[PDB]
Order: sequence, then C-alpha cells, then structure tokens
Amino acid sequence: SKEYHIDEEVGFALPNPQENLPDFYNDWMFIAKHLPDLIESGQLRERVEKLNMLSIDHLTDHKSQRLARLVLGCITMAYVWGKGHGDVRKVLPRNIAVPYCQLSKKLELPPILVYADCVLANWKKKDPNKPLTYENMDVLFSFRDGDCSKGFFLVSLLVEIAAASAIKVIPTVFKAMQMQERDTLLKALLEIASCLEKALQVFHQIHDHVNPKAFFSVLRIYLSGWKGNPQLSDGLVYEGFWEDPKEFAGGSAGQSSVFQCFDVLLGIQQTAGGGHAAQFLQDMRRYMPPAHRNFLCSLESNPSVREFVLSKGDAGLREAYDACVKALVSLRSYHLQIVTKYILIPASQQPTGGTDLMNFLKTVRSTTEKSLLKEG
Ligand code: HEM
Ligand SMILES: N[C@@H](Cc1c[nH]c2ccccc12)C(=O)O
Repeated sequence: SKEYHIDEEVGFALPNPQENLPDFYNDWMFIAKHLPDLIESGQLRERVEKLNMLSIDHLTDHKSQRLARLVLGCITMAYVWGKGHGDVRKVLPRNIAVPYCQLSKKLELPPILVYADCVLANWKKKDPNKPLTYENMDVLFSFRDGDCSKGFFLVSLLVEIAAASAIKVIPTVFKAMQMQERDTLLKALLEIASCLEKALQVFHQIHDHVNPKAFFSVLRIYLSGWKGNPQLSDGLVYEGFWEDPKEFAGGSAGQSSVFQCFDVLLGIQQTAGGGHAAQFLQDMRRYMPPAHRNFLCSLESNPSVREFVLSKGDAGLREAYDACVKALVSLRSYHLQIVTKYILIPASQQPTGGTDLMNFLKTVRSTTEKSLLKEG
C-alpha cells in the first residue's frame, strides 16, 4: 500500500520523520524546541509576535512539510492558550498564520495541530538498533514538563503500530474473495483478529506512562481546538489569509484511521443513519491526511467482506469474521474505561457534557457489536 502512504511496520504513522528543518526556518525550530519554559515566562507570545513572515518554498520533500506542520501546529496551540488559564488569543499573527495556512492548504490538512502531526510525525527511535517500544522511543515536542505528552502521544502511536500487523493483511482479504479462495480468507480474517487482540494489550500501557490529573488539567487544554468552544465562540482569525475567523476541532486520537479502517473492512456502517456519531466520524476524515482519506475510500469501494461471508453458509468463516468484530468491540469497550479514568473522574474532582460524550462512544461501540453474526 505504497501509493496510500501505509507502511508495513508502522502503518498510518510516518515511517521515520525528520528531527530538524532546513536552516532558513531556524526561527521556527527554536520556539517549538523550547516551548515548556517559553510558556512559563510571558516570552512565547512576544517571541511569536516579533518574527519573520517566512515562505514555505524551501520545504522540499514530504517529511520536511510534515515537521513544518508539527512545529507550526505545536507553536499555534501554545500561542492561543498561553499558560492555559483562560488567557487566550482571538487572532493569530500573519507572520506565522500565512505560512501555516499555505503549508496546511498544501498537505490538504487544516491549519491546526491534528493527530497526524502530534502522534504520527511527533516521534523518533533513541537507539535505531533496538525495536519500537516506549523504552526506546521519545516524542519530538511537548507543551510543558509533567503534561504527560510523551505517554499519551507514544502509547497512541504504539497502538497505530500494533494495527499495522492487521492493516497489511487487508489486500489478502480482497485477493482471496475475488479468487474464491475460502481457506486463504479464513486465515487472513483469523490473522487480523489475532493482531487486533495484541493491540488491546498495547492499550494497557497508558496506565503505566500517563497520569489522569496531569493529562486532564494540562495537555488536554493545548490539544483543545476552536469548534463550538465558548472561549473562542466565533473561532480564530488567521490574519491576512482568511477575511473572518474559522472553526477547527482539536487534536484528538479520534482523528485516527486505525478504528475507522476496520469498521469499513468488516462492513460496520458507522457513518450511516445520519446521527451525531456518524456525522462526527465523517467530519474527522478532514483532519486525516489526504492519502489515508483515499485509503478508507478504496476499502469502501471494494466488495463487502460481510455480505460475502454471510452467503457461503460457512461457520468457520463467520467465527473468523466475528473474532475481528469482537476484537474491535473489546478495544472500544476498554477505551470507555480509559475515558472514565482520564476525563470523567478528573472533571468531577476540580472546581450533562461528560454524560453524552459517553453516549457518543457507547453508540459507536454498540453499532460495532450489532455487526456480530452469531452463526445466523
Ligand atoms: C488518556 C487516554 C485517552 C483519552 C482520555 C481519550 C479520550 C477520547 C475521547 C474523549 C474521545 C471522543 C472523541 C473526541 O472527544 O474527540 C475519543 C475518541 C477516540 N479515541 Fe481516544 N482517548 C484516549 C486514548 C486513545 C488511544 C490510545 C487511542 C488509540 C488509537 C484512541 C482512539 C480513539 C478513537 C479512534 C476515537 C474515535 C471514536 C471511535 O472510533 O471510537 N484513544 N478518545
Ligand atoms: N476534539 C476536542 C479536544 C478533545 C476532546 N477530548 C480529547 C481527548 C484527548 C485529546 C483531545 C481531546 C476539541 O474540540 O477541542
């Protein structure tokens, strides 16, 4: 899946991202590099305001334009939120806004830090000989110290990598169906299930490397966007680029292609019925890179694995299919427990919004659970 920007090892994640830019953009790198202490001192907003209006013409390859998006994205957040106490900026300087809006228009990603920036491009191997594990990995950027950004951004990425083991099997599934190869398909569906079962254990690591109170109070506010945010009721104005303010949602893991990829594969019609859940998951594809957005297209336009499996009156083929759907439920069911610990409880500790966040996630899980065949 080379044309779709899918890697065999790390899937949707950027295979090995650049850690620095061409020297013409040293102004940018310095602010991004030293955010944690630039925020504490009132410098940051000054250091952004007095800055050159650099052009994006000296960004040659993809990995250059992505690190640019990450750097600009990370800075744009810290500017708008500051120390993160309700001290906000309602306007972005044209010195940083224009290059970010042009570079964003270029990659077809919106002008705001997305999952593709702060998880998929925001990582490196410490020792390139030892494998991909929290031990031997570090993010390129943070917001503060003790924001637990390393934990969230890397455990997210490690789940993207766990999913890669299943995502690379997908072409075997479609080959097998067309070539009426039952035995090949059963293994490939059992293989996908097995890899999604592994991805669940990877999810447990979040308890080890992320602190609820720190996460909820610190990192969550920088990852916060400006769609339906009363802090910025009419969104944010990108000075000189857009006439009037624009609204764009924050950098959630809900911009991940992993879960949406296997919903489409298994014929789980999430983005049908025209509910809030369906409308949310459809909107999040705007915040995915255009290559991945096209990949979920290809999956949709292929013949249904679901309606194929049901035809054959084959118990083995149904069980293998179910195993993939159960694996996907288990992941969503566990993710609800995570949100309970990391959103709901924290939000009740500090002096019905969280009630229908849980309804959104439970809707999406229930839609998945309804696709189970149960040998019928
Ligand atoms: C402390 C950890 C986490 C918290 C607090 C958290 C919180 C949330 C919340 C509140 C949502 C609802 C959508 C939104 O508000 O934008 C969401 C959605 C989502 N999260 Fe997470 N999340 C966490 C970890 C993860 C991880 C590690 C993954 C791995 C891929 C993940 C994948 C998703 C996906 C795919 C959605 C979209 C809805 C769905 O398809 O079920 N989350 N998350
Ligand atoms: N997408 C949210 C931000 C958000 C909600 N829940 C999250 C969990 C993790 C990270 C970010 C978030 C916004 O509009 O601003």
